[PDB]
Amino acid sequence: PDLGCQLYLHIPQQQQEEVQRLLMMGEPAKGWQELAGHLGYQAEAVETMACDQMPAYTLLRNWAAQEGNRATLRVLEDALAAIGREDVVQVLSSPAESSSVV
Repeated sequence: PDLGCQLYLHIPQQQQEEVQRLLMMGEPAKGWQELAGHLGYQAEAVETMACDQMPAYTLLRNWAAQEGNRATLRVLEDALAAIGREDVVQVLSSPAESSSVV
């Protein structure tokens, strides 16, 4: 049961890499530009991070680094959820374990 509160930004390496790979999944995105602009990223910025190899990590890093606020991963899950990305949310927020043997 949920009584306390799992780690949002302090998520486990498993969940961390899981999301990073998800965004860069083999499947071609269907709205990368709209995302960059929507977030408020300049053409120079989007092109900068894009050039790198780890855009997911660089994006979240530069974000919290530049913002230096108390913003958490929730900012991404929400900003993205607005587009209607439930698939990624399901893979990232998979269901818990069961009691039965199988």
